[PDB]
Amino acid sequence: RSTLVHWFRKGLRLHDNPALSHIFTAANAAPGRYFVRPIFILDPGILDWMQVGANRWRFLQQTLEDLDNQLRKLNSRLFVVRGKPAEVFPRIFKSWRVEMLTFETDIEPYSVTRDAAVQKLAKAEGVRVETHCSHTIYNPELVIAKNLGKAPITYQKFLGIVEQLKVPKVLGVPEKLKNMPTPPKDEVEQKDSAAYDCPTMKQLVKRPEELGPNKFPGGETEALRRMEESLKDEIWVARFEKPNTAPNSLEPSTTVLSPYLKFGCLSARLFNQKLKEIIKRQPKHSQPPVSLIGQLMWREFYYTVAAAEPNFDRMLGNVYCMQIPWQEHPDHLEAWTHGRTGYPFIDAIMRQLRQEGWIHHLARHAVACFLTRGDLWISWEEGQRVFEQLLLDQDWALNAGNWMWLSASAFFHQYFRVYSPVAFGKKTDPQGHYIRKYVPELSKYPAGCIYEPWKASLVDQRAYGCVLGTDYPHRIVKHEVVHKENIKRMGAAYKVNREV
Ligand SMILES: Cc1cc2nc3c(=O)[nH]c(=O)nc-3n(C[C@H](O)[C@H](O)[C@H](O)COP(=O)(O)OP(=O)(O)OC[C@H]3O[C@@H](n4cnc5c(N)ncnc54)[C@H](O)[C@@H]3O)c2cc1C
Repeated sequence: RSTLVHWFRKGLRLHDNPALSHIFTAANAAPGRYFVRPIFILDPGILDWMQVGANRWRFLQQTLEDLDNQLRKLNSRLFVVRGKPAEVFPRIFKSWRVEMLTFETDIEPYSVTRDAAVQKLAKAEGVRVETHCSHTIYNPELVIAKNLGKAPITYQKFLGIVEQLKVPKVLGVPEKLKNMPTPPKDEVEQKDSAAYDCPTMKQLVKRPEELGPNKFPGGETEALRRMEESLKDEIWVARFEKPNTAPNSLEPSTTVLSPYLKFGCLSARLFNQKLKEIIKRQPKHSQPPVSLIGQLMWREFYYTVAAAEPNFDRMLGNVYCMQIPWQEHPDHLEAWTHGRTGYPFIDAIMRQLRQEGWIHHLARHAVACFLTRGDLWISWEEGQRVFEQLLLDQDWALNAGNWMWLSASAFFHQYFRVYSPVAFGKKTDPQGHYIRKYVPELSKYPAGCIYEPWKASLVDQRAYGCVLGTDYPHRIVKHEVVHKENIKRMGAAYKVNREV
Protein backbone atom coordinates (compact mmCIF):
# COMPACT_ATOMS: atom_id res chain seq x y z
CA ARG A 1 0.00 0.00 0.00
CA SER A 2 1.44 3.32 -1.17
CA THR A 3 0.51 6.84 -0.08
CA LEU A 4 -0.76 9.85 -1.99
CA VAL A 5 0.47 13.16 -0.56
CA HIS A 6 -0.97 16.62 -0.96
CA TRP A 7 1.47 19.28 0.21
CA PHE A 8 0.05 22.49 1.65
CA ARG A 9 2.10 25.69 1.52
CA LYS A 10 -0.38 28.27 0.37
CA GLY A 11 -3.74 26.99 -0.89
CA LEU A 12 -4.68 26.39 2.78
CA ARG A 13 -8.24 25.48 1.87
CA LEU A 14 -10.39 22.53 0.94
CA HIS A 15 -12.51 24.38 -1.61
CA ASP A 16 -11.33 25.10 -5.18
CA ASN A 17 -8.18 23.02 -4.68
CA PRO A 18 -7.51 20.89 -7.79
CA ALA A 19 -4.26 19.44 -6.45
CA LEU A 20 -5.98 18.29 -3.27
CA SER A 21 -9.17 17.13 -5.01
CA HIS A 22 -7.13 14.99 -7.40
CA ILE A 23 -5.47 13.14 -4.51
CA PHE A 24 -8.88 12.51 -2.93
CA THR A 25 -10.66 11.28 -6.07
CA ALA A 26 -7.73 8.97 -6.82
CA ALA A 27 -8.02 7.35 -3.39
CA ASN A 28 -11.79 6.90 -3.68
CA ALA A 29 -11.65 5.67 -7.29
CA ALA A 30 -9.22 2.94 -6.11
CA PRO A 31 -10.10 2.03 -2.50
CA GLY A 32 -7.75 -0.19 -0.53
CA ARG A 33 -4.64 0.73 -2.53
CA TYR A 34 -3.79 4.18 -1.19
CA PHE A 35 -3.02 6.00 2.02
CA VAL A 36 -3.58 9.77 1.96
CA ARG A 37 -1.22 12.18 3.71
CA PRO A 38 -2.13 15.89 3.40
CA ILE A 39 0.91 17.59 4.93
CA PHE A 40 2.16 21.06 5.80
CA ILE A 41 5.91 21.33 6.41
CA LEU A 42 7.02 23.72 9.17
CA ASP A 43 10.09 24.81 7.23
CA PRO A 44 12.80 26.47 9.36
CA GLY A 45 14.46 27.77 6.19
CA ILE A 46 11.73 30.30 5.45
CA LEU A 47 12.85 32.20 8.56
CA ASP A 48 16.24 32.90 6.99
CA TRP A 49 14.38 34.43 4.03
CA MET A 50 11.42 36.28 5.60
CA GLN A 51 10.36 37.91 8.87
CA VAL A 52 7.16 36.88 10.66
CA GLY A 53 5.47 38.91 13.36
CA ALA A 54 3.57 37.52 16.30
CA ASN A 55 0.16 38.35 14.83
CA ARG A 56 0.87 36.53 11.60
CA TRP A 57 2.14 33.46 13.42
CA ARG A 58 -1.18 33.36 15.29
CA PHE A 59 -3.15 33.65 12.04
CA LEU A 60 -1.25 30.66 10.65
CA GLN A 61 -1.69 28.63 13.82
CA GLN A 62 -5.42 29.31 13.55
CA THR A 63 -5.32 28.43 9.85
CA LEU A 64 -3.61 25.06 10.30
CA GLU A 65 -6.02 24.16 13.12
CA ASP A 66 -9.05 24.93 10.91
CA LEU A 67 -7.48 23.03 8.01
CA ASP A 68 -6.94 20.00 10.25
CA ASN A 69 -10.54 20.26 11.49
CA GLN A 70 -11.84 20.52 7.93
CA LEU A 71 -9.78 17.51 6.85
CA ARG A 72 -11.23 15.40 9.69
CA LYS A 73 -14.75 15.98 8.35
CA LEU A 74 -13.45 14.20 5.22
CA ASN A 75 -12.08 11.20 7.19
CA SER A 76 -8.52 12.57 6.89
CA ARG A 77 -6.28 14.92 8.86
CA LEU A 78 -3.52 17.49 8.55
CA PHE A 79 -0.03 16.13 9.14
CA VAL A 80 2.31 18.97 10.17
CA VAL A 81 5.86 17.74 9.54
CA ARG A 82 8.64 19.72 11.20
CA GLY A 83 11.89 20.01 9.26
CA LYS A 84 13.38 21.23 6.00
CA PRO A 85 11.73 19.99 2.77
CA ALA A 86 15.12 18.95 1.35
CA GLU A 87 15.56 16.57 4.31
CA VAL A 88 11.87 15.79 4.87
CA PHE A 89 10.96 14.50 1.45
CA PRO A 90 13.60 11.80 0.87
CA ARG A 91 12.57 10.29 4.23
CA ILE A 92 8.78 10.25 3.75
CA PHE A 93 9.10 9.25 0.08
CA LYS A 94 10.46 5.95 1.45
CA SER A 95 8.85 5.61 4.88
CA TRP A 96 5.47 6.28 3.24
CA ARG A 97 5.99 4.63 -0.18
CA VAL A 98 4.68 7.76 -1.84
CA GLU A 99 3.27 7.22 -5.31
CA MET A 100 2.01 10.73 -6.15
CA LEU A 101 2.72 14.26 -4.88
CA THR A 102 0.47 17.22 -5.66
CA PHE A 103 0.78 20.86 -4.67
CA GLU A 104 -0.30 24.32 -5.78
CA THR A 105 2.40 26.22 -7.66
CA ASP A 106 4.00 29.45 -6.50
CA ILE A 107 6.10 32.07 -8.23
CA GLU A 108 8.12 33.35 -5.28
CA PRO A 109 11.87 32.66 -5.76
CA TYR A 110 12.16 30.60 -2.57
CA SER A 111 9.17 28.55 -3.72
CA VAL A 112 10.60 28.08 -7.20
CA THR A 113 14.00 26.94 -5.93
CA ARG A 114 12.55 24.68 -3.23
CA ASP A 115 10.01 23.22 -5.68
CA ALA A 116 12.59 22.48 -8.39
CA ALA A 117 14.68 20.48 -5.91
CA VAL A 118 11.67 18.58 -4.59
CA GLN A 119 10.78 17.75 -8.19
CA LYS A 120 14.34 16.56 -8.87
CA LEU A 121 14.04 14.26 -5.83
CA ALA A 122 10.56 13.08 -6.83
CA LYS A 123 11.85 12.24 -10.31
CA ALA A 124 14.68 10.18 -8.83
CA GLU A 125 12.46 8.10 -6.53
CA GLY A 126 9.84 7.58 -9.25
CA VAL A 127 7.25 9.76 -7.53
CA ARG A 128 4.73 11.35 -9.85
CA VAL A 129 4.34 15.08 -9.21
CA GLU A 130 1.22 16.95 -10.33
CA THR A 131 1.08 20.71 -9.87
CA HIS A 132 -1.76 23.17 -10.31
CA CYS A 133 -1.82 26.95 -10.68
CA SER A 134 -4.77 27.87 -8.46
CA HIS A 135 -3.34 30.60 -6.20
CA THR A 136 -4.08 33.14 -8.90
CA ILE A 137 -6.96 33.35 -11.32
CA TYR A 138 -4.58 33.52 -14.30
CA ASN A 139 -1.31 31.71 -14.90
CA PRO A 140 1.46 34.37 -15.05
CA GLU A 141 3.42 32.14 -17.44
CA LEU A 142 0.46 32.17 -19.82
CA VAL A 143 -0.05 35.93 -19.45
CA ILE A 144 3.64 36.53 -20.19
CA ALA A 145 3.52 34.15 -23.16
CA LYS A 146 0.43 35.81 -24.59
CA ASN A 147 2.27 39.14 -24.25
CA LEU A 148 5.15 37.72 -26.33
CA GLY A 149 7.55 37.06 -23.45
CA LYS A 150 7.28 40.19 -21.29
CA ALA A 151 5.02 40.98 -18.36
CA PRO A 152 2.69 43.90 -19.12
CA ILE A 153 3.88 46.80 -17.00
CA THR A 154 0.57 48.74 -17.07
CA TYR A 155 -2.71 47.57 -15.55
CA GLN A 156 -4.70 48.37 -18.72
CA LYS A 157 -2.38 46.29 -20.89
CA PHE A 158 -2.59 43.45 -18.38
CA LEU A 159 -6.39 43.64 -18.49
CA GLY A 160 -6.39 43.58 -22.28
CA ILE A 161 -4.36 40.36 -22.18
CA VAL A 162 -6.28 38.33 -19.58
CA GLU A 163 -9.61 39.26 -21.15
CA GLN A 164 -8.66 36.82 -23.93
CA LEU A 165 -7.70 34.03 -21.50
CA LYS A 166 -9.90 31.20 -20.28
CA VAL A 167 -11.27 31.64 -16.77
CA PRO A 168 -10.64 28.35 -14.93
CA LYS A 169 -13.33 26.06 -13.56
CA VAL A 170 -13.84 26.58 -9.80
CA LEU A 171 -13.97 23.30 -7.87
CA GLY A 172 -15.97 22.49 -4.77
CA VAL A 173 -14.71 20.60 -1.74
CA PRO A 174 -13.36 17.05 -2.19
CA GLU A 175 -15.62 14.09 -1.50
CA LYS A 176 -15.11 12.38 1.85
CA LEU A 177 -12.69 9.47 1.90
CA LYS A 178 -14.45 6.12 1.53
CA ASN A 179 -13.17 3.30 3.75
CA MET A 180 -9.69 4.56 4.46
CA PRO A 181 -7.76 3.39 7.52
CA THR A 182 -5.51 5.72 9.47
CA PRO A 183 -2.03 5.67 7.87
CA PRO A 184 0.37 3.46 9.86
CA LYS A 185 2.77 5.17 12.23
CA ASP A 186 6.17 5.77 10.66
CA GLU A 187 9.59 6.08 12.33
CA VAL A 188 8.76 9.52 13.72
CA GLU A 189 5.14 8.85 14.71
CA GLN A 190 6.02 5.75 16.75
CA LYS A 191 8.43 7.62 19.06
CA ASP A 192 5.87 10.45 19.43
CA SER A 193 2.16 10.04 18.68
CA ALA A 194 1.92 13.84 18.33
CA ALA A 195 4.97 14.48 16.12
CA TYR A 196 2.58 15.62 13.34
CA ASP A 197 -0.16 17.37 15.31
CA CYS A 198 -1.07 20.98 14.54
CA PRO A 199 1.22 23.38 16.41
CA THR A 200 -0.14 25.02 19.51
CA MET A 201 -0.09 28.79 19.96
CA LYS A 202 2.77 28.29 22.40
CA GLN A 203 4.84 26.48 19.79
CA LEU A 204 4.51 29.04 16.97
CA VAL A 205 4.22 32.37 18.84
CA LYS A 206 7.47 32.89 20.79
CA ARG A 207 6.72 36.58 21.58
CA PRO A 208 3.10 36.48 22.82
CA GLU A 209 3.31 39.93 24.34
CA GLU A 210 3.33 41.19 20.73
CA LEU A 211 -0.05 39.66 19.93
CA GLY A 212 -2.66 42.35 19.38
CA PRO A 213 -6.43 41.94 19.34
CA ASN A 214 -7.77 38.78 17.69
CA LYS A 215 -10.03 40.34 15.06
CA PHE A 216 -9.38 38.42 11.81
CA PRO A 217 -9.06 34.72 12.73
CA GLY A 218 -7.27 32.41 10.34
CA GLY A 219 -8.64 29.50 8.41
CA GLU A 220 -10.71 28.66 5.37
CA THR A 221 -13.85 28.68 7.52
CA GLU A 222 -13.52 32.28 8.67
CA ALA A 223 -12.48 33.25 5.13
CA LEU A 224 -15.67 31.97 3.55
CA ARG A 225 -17.78 33.43 6.34
CA ARG A 226 -16.15 36.82 5.84
CA MET A 227 -16.59 36.60 2.06
CA GLU A 228 -20.27 35.75 2.42
CA GLU A 229 -20.68 38.61 4.89
CA SER A 230 -18.98 41.07 2.53
CA LEU A 231 -21.15 39.98 -0.42
CA LYS A 232 -24.41 40.44 1.51
CA ASP A 233 -24.72 44.11 0.50
CA GLU A 234 -24.73 43.56 -3.27
CA ILE A 235 -25.00 47.31 -3.86
CA TRP A 236 -21.87 48.06 -1.85
CA VAL A 237 -20.19 45.23 -3.79
CA ALA A 238 -21.44 46.24 -7.23
CA ARG A 239 -20.75 49.95 -6.68
CA PHE A 240 -17.42 49.58 -4.83
CA GLU A 241 -14.81 52.17 -5.85
CA LYS A 242 -11.56 51.54 -4.01
CA PRO A 243 -10.28 55.17 -4.12
CA ASN A 244 -13.45 56.37 -2.36
CA THR A 245 -13.13 54.05 0.68
CA ALA A 246 -11.68 55.51 3.79
CA PRO A 247 -8.27 54.73 5.28
CA ASN A 248 -9.21 55.94 8.75
CA SER A 249 -12.68 54.69 9.42
CA LEU A 250 -12.66 52.88 12.75
CA GLU A 251 -14.27 49.84 11.02
CA PRO A 252 -12.47 48.54 7.88
CA SER A 253 -13.80 50.20 4.77
CA THR A 254 -12.84 47.30 2.49
CA THR A 255 -13.26 43.55 2.76
CA VAL A 256 -10.08 42.63 4.69
CA LEU A 257 -9.99 39.39 2.75
CA SER A 258 -6.29 40.04 2.05
CA PRO A 259 -4.89 37.73 4.78
CA TYR A 260 -7.21 34.98 3.62
CA LEU A 261 -6.28 35.38 -0.04
CA LYS A 262 -2.59 35.56 0.93
CA PHE A 263 -2.55 32.17 2.67
CA GLY A 264 -5.09 30.78 0.23
CA CYS A 265 -7.72 30.22 2.91
CA LEU A 266 -9.94 31.90 0.30
CA SER A 267 -9.67 30.95 -3.37
CA ALA A 268 -9.32 34.13 -5.41
CA ARG A 269 -10.91 32.22 -8.30
CA LEU A 270 -13.99 31.46 -6.16
CA PHE A 271 -14.10 35.08 -4.94
CA ASN A 272 -13.95 36.34 -8.53
CA GLN A 273 -16.83 34.08 -9.59
CA LYS A 274 -18.94 35.23 -6.63
CA LEU A 275 -18.21 38.81 -7.73
CA LYS A 276 -19.19 38.14 -11.33
CA GLU A 277 -22.56 36.76 -10.16
CA ILE A 278 -23.36 40.00 -8.31
CA ILE A 279 -22.13 42.21 -11.15
CA LYS A 280 -24.39 40.27 -13.53
CA ARG A 281 -27.30 40.92 -11.15
CA GLN A 282 -26.54 44.64 -10.72
CA PRO A 283 -26.52 46.63 -13.98
CA LYS A 284 -25.19 49.82 -12.35
CA HIS A 285 -21.70 48.74 -11.18
CA SER A 286 -18.11 49.98 -11.19
CA GLN A 287 -15.39 48.71 -13.52
CA PRO A 288 -11.68 48.09 -13.08
CA PRO A 289 -9.54 49.43 -11.80
CA VAL A 290 -11.68 50.76 -8.93
CA SER A 291 -14.20 47.87 -8.63
CA LEU A 292 -13.68 44.85 -6.36
CA ILE A 293 -12.92 42.64 -9.35
CA GLY A 294 -10.49 45.37 -10.25
CA GLN A 295 -8.90 44.84 -6.84
CA LEU A 296 -8.38 41.15 -7.54
CA MET A 297 -6.84 42.10 -10.88
CA TRP A 298 -4.31 44.32 -9.12
CA ARG A 299 -3.33 41.17 -7.30
CA GLU A 300 -3.08 39.26 -10.59
CA PHE A 301 -1.18 42.14 -12.16
CA TYR A 302 1.50 42.21 -9.49
CA TYR A 303 1.83 38.44 -9.45
CA THR A 304 2.53 38.56 -13.19
CA VAL A 305 5.30 41.18 -13.12
CA ALA A 306 6.83 39.50 -10.06
CA ALA A 307 6.80 36.10 -11.73
CA ALA A 308 9.24 37.56 -14.31
CA GLU A 309 11.75 39.10 -11.86
CA PRO A 310 13.41 37.02 -9.12
CA ASN A 311 14.80 40.28 -7.70
CA PHE A 312 11.36 41.87 -7.48
CA ASP A 313 11.74 42.64 -3.78
CA ARG A 314 14.92 44.68 -4.11
CA MET A 315 16.15 47.74 -5.96
CA LEU A 316 19.43 46.28 -7.21
CA GLY A 317 19.14 43.94 -10.19
CA ASN A 318 15.41 44.62 -10.53
CA VAL A 319 14.52 45.20 -14.20
CA TYR A 320 11.49 47.34 -13.34
CA CYS A 321 12.99 49.46 -10.61
CA MET A 322 14.36 52.97 -10.84
CA GLN A 323 17.73 53.14 -9.09
CA ILE A 324 17.42 55.80 -6.38
CA PRO A 325 20.03 57.07 -3.86
CA TRP A 326 17.97 56.27 -0.80
CA GLN A 327 19.73 57.51 2.28
CA GLU A 328 20.43 55.62 5.49
CA HIS A 329 18.87 57.16 8.62
CA PRO A 330 18.46 54.62 11.44
CA ASP A 331 16.78 56.95 13.96
CA HIS A 332 14.13 58.15 11.52
CA LEU A 333 13.55 54.53 10.47
CA GLU A 334 13.07 53.45 14.09
CA ALA A 335 10.62 56.31 14.73
CA TRP A 336 8.58 55.50 11.61
CA THR A 337 8.72 51.79 12.38
CA HIS A 338 7.28 52.26 15.87
CA GLY A 339 4.89 55.11 15.00
CA ARG A 340 6.91 57.79 16.79
CA THR A 341 7.30 60.30 13.95
CA GLY A 342 5.38 63.10 15.65
CA TYR A 343 2.83 63.21 12.84
CA PRO A 344 -0.31 61.82 14.49
CA PHE A 345 -1.85 60.44 11.29
CA ILE A 346 1.25 58.48 10.31
CA ASP A 347 1.80 57.31 13.86
CA ALA A 348 -1.79 56.22 14.24
CA ILE A 349 -1.51 54.07 11.11
CA MET A 350 1.77 52.48 12.15
CA ARG A 351 0.36 51.64 15.55
CA GLN A 352 -2.77 50.15 13.99
CA LEU A 353 -0.46 48.03 11.82
CA ARG A 354 1.66 46.74 14.70
CA GLN A 355 -1.28 46.05 17.01
CA GLU A 356 -3.74 44.53 14.55
CA GLY A 357 -1.76 43.55 11.46
CA TRP A 358 -4.03 45.17 8.91
CA ILE A 359 -4.32 48.73 7.64
CA HIS A 360 -6.37 50.11 4.77
CA HIS A 361 -4.81 50.35 1.31
CA LEU A 362 -4.66 54.15 1.42
CA ALA A 363 -3.26 54.15 4.94
CA ARG A 364 -0.36 52.09 3.53
CA HIS A 365 -0.09 54.75 0.82
CA ALA A 366 0.20 57.45 3.50
CA VAL A 367 2.89 55.80 5.60
CA ALA A 368 4.86 54.48 2.61
CA CYS A 369 4.92 57.85 0.89
CA PHE A 370 6.18 59.31 4.15
CA LEU A 371 8.98 56.77 4.60
CA THR A 372 10.22 57.01 1.01
CA ARG A 373 9.75 59.78 -1.57
CA GLY A 374 7.49 61.88 0.66
CA ASP A 375 9.59 62.74 3.68
CA LEU A 376 12.28 60.46 5.12
CA TRP A 377 14.04 59.46 1.82
CA ILE A 378 14.46 55.89 3.24
CA SER A 379 14.54 52.93 0.88
CA TRP A 380 11.26 51.23 0.18
CA GLU A 381 13.08 47.98 0.94
CA GLU A 382 13.01 49.05 4.60
CA GLY A 383 9.28 49.72 4.61
CA GLN A 384 8.77 46.40 2.84
CA ARG A 385 10.64 44.64 5.65
CA VAL A 386 8.61 46.26 8.45
CA PHE A 387 5.46 45.53 6.46
CA GLU A 388 6.64 41.96 5.99
CA GLN A 389 6.88 41.49 9.75
CA LEU A 390 3.65 43.15 10.78
CA LEU A 391 1.12 42.40 8.01
CA LEU A 392 -1.31 39.53 8.31
CA ASP A 393 -1.55 39.73 4.50
CA GLN A 394 2.25 39.86 3.85
CA ASP A 395 2.70 38.84 0.24
CA TRP A 396 6.09 38.79 -1.50
CA ALA A 397 4.67 40.04 -4.81
CA LEU A 398 2.02 42.40 -3.45
CA ASN A 399 4.31 44.02 -0.86
CA ALA A 400 7.16 44.63 -3.32
CA GLY A 401 4.82 45.69 -6.11
CA ASN A 402 3.03 48.37 -4.13
CA TRP A 403 6.14 49.74 -2.42
CA MET A 404 7.76 50.37 -5.81
CA TRP A 405 4.52 52.12 -6.79
CA LEU A 406 4.31 54.26 -3.66
CA SER A 407 7.97 55.20 -4.02
CA ALA A 408 7.74 56.12 -7.74
CA SER A 409 10.36 53.45 -8.41
CA ALA A 410 8.17 51.63 -10.98
CA PHE A 411 4.64 51.56 -12.41
CA PHE A 412 3.92 55.01 -10.94
CA HIS A 413 5.96 58.05 -11.99
CA GLN A 414 4.10 61.23 -10.91
CA TYR A 415 6.35 61.72 -7.92
CA PHE A 416 5.35 65.42 -7.79
CA ARG A 417 2.08 64.31 -6.16
CA VAL A 418 2.85 63.96 -2.45
CA TYR A 419 0.51 62.91 0.33
CA SER A 420 0.30 65.44 3.16
CA PRO A 421 0.69 63.67 6.55
CA VAL A 422 -1.47 66.44 8.04
CA ALA A 423 -4.10 66.95 5.38
CA PHE A 424 -4.67 63.52 3.90
CA GLY A 425 -6.58 61.95 6.80
CA LYS A 426 -8.73 65.05 7.40
CA LYS A 427 -10.84 64.40 4.28
CA THR A 428 -12.45 61.26 5.72
CA ASP A 429 -11.92 61.81 9.46
CA PRO A 430 -12.09 65.55 10.25
CA GLN A 431 -12.68 64.77 13.95
CA GLY A 432 -9.63 62.49 14.16
CA HIS A 433 -11.51 59.58 15.76
CA TYR A 434 -8.90 57.26 14.28
CA ILE A 435 -6.05 59.25 15.82
CA ARG A 436 -7.81 59.28 19.21
CA LYS A 437 -8.01 55.48 19.13
CA TYR A 438 -4.45 54.63 18.04
CA VAL A 439 -2.67 57.66 19.53
CA PRO A 440 -4.68 57.84 22.77
CA GLU A 441 -2.22 60.27 24.38
CA LEU A 442 -3.65 62.95 22.06
CA SER A 443 -7.27 62.01 22.82
CA LYS A 444 -8.03 65.40 24.42
CA TYR A 445 -6.77 67.60 21.56
CA PRO A 446 -9.68 69.19 19.66
CA ALA A 447 -10.17 68.50 15.97
CA GLY A 448 -8.65 71.87 15.11
CA CYS A 449 -5.15 70.66 15.95
CA ILE A 450 -5.23 66.91 16.57
CA TYR A 451 -3.61 66.36 13.18
CA GLU A 452 -1.01 69.08 14.02
CA PRO A 453 -0.56 69.15 17.81
CA TRP A 454 2.44 71.50 17.50
CA LYS A 455 -0.09 74.24 16.67
CA ALA A 456 -1.28 74.02 20.28
CA SER A 457 0.28 76.44 22.73
CA LEU A 458 2.30 74.89 25.56
CA VAL A 459 -0.44 75.86 28.04
CA ASP A 460 -3.05 73.99 26.01
CA GLN A 461 -0.66 71.04 25.64
CA ARG A 462 -0.47 70.78 29.44
CA ALA A 463 -4.26 71.12 29.62
CA TYR A 464 -4.82 68.23 27.19
CA GLY A 465 -2.32 66.30 29.34
CA CYS A 466 0.11 65.67 26.47
CA VAL A 467 3.18 67.92 26.18
CA LEU A 468 5.04 67.40 22.90
CA GLY A 469 8.57 66.17 23.56
CA THR A 470 7.51 64.36 26.74
CA ASP A 471 4.22 62.47 26.26
CA TYR A 472 4.19 62.54 22.41
CA PRO A 473 7.28 63.20 20.23
CA HIS A 474 8.12 66.26 18.18
CA ARG A 475 7.98 65.85 14.41
CA ILE A 476 11.16 64.03 13.40
CA VAL A 477 11.02 66.21 10.25
CA LYS A 478 9.13 69.19 8.88
CA HIS A 479 7.06 67.93 5.94
CA GLU A 480 6.85 71.33 4.22
CA VAL A 481 10.65 71.44 3.93
CA VAL A 482 11.73 67.85 3.21
CA HIS A 483 9.05 66.94 0.65
CA LYS A 484 10.11 69.80 -1.62
CA GLU A 485 13.76 68.81 -1.28
CA ASN A 486 12.78 65.17 -2.00
CA ILE A 487 10.93 66.04 -5.20
CA LYS A 488 14.16 67.59 -6.51
CA ARG A 489 16.07 64.49 -5.35
CA MET A 490 13.58 62.37 -7.29
CA GLY A 491 13.91 64.50 -10.38
CA ALA A 492 17.68 64.12 -10.36
CA ALA A 493 17.36 60.35 -9.92
CA TYR A 494 14.91 60.19 -12.81
CA LYS A 495 17.36 62.12 -14.99
CA VAL A 496 20.22 59.75 -14.18
CA ASN A 497 18.08 56.68 -14.83
CA ARG A 498 16.91 58.21 -18.12
CA GLU A 499 20.48 58.74 -19.40
CA VAL A 500 21.52 55.15 -18.59
C1 LIG B 1 2.95 49.83 0.53
C2 LIG B 1 1.89 48.80 0.23
C3 LIG B 1 2.08 47.48 0.59
C4 LIG B 1 1.11 46.51 0.34
N1 LIG B 1 1.36 45.22 0.76
C5 LIG B 1 0.43 44.33 0.55
C6 LIG B 1 0.65 43.01 0.99
O1 LIG B 1 1.70 42.67 1.55
N2 LIG B 1 -0.33 42.07 0.75
C7 LIG B 1 -1.52 42.41 0.13
O2 LIG B 1 -2.37 41.51 -0.04
N3 LIG B 1 -1.74 43.67 -0.34
C8 LIG B 1 -0.82 44.59 -0.12
N4 LIG B 1 -1.03 45.88 -0.57
C9 LIG B 1 -2.24 46.20 -1.36
C10 LIG B 1 -3.44 46.67 -0.58
O3 LIG B 1 -3.09 47.68 0.33
C11 LIG B 1 -4.10 45.51 0.16
O4 LIG B 1 -4.27 44.42 -0.73
C12 LIG B 1 -5.47 45.89 0.71
O5 LIG B 1 -5.31 46.93 1.67
C13 LIG B 1 -6.15 44.71 1.38
O6 LIG B 1 -7.34 45.19 2.04
P1 LIG B 1 -8.74 44.60 1.51
O7 LIG B 1 -8.62 43.12 1.44
O8 LIG B 1 -9.89 45.16 2.27
O9 LIG B 1 -8.78 45.15 0.00
P2 LIG B 1 -10.01 45.18 -1.04
O10 LIG B 1 -10.04 46.60 -1.53
O11 LIG B 1 -11.19 44.58 -0.34
O12 LIG B 1 -9.55 44.21 -2.25
C14 LIG B 1 -9.80 42.77 -2.22
C15 LIG B 1 -8.52 42.03 -2.54
O13 LIG B 1 -7.92 42.48 -3.78
C16 LIG B 1 -6.51 42.47 -3.66
N5 LIG B 1 -6.02 43.85 -3.74
C17 LIG B 1 -6.69 44.99 -3.36
N6 LIG B 1 -5.97 46.08 -3.56
C18 LIG B 1 -4.77 45.62 -4.09
C19 LIG B 1 -3.61 46.29 -4.51
N7 LIG B 1 -3.47 47.61 -4.45
N8 LIG B 1 -2.59 45.53 -4.98
C20 LIG B 1 -2.75 44.19 -5.03
N9 LIG B 1 -3.81 43.46 -4.67
C21 LIG B 1 -4.79 44.25 -4.19
C22 LIG B 1 -6.17 41.78 -2.35
O14 LIG B 1 -6.04 40.38 -2.53
C23 LIG B 1 -7.40 42.13 -1.51
O15 LIG B 1 -7.63 41.19 -0.47
C24 LIG B 1 -0.07 46.86 -0.34
C25 LIG B 1 -0.23 48.20 -0.74
C26 LIG B 1 0.71 49.16 -0.45
C27 LIG B 1 0.48 50.58 -0.88
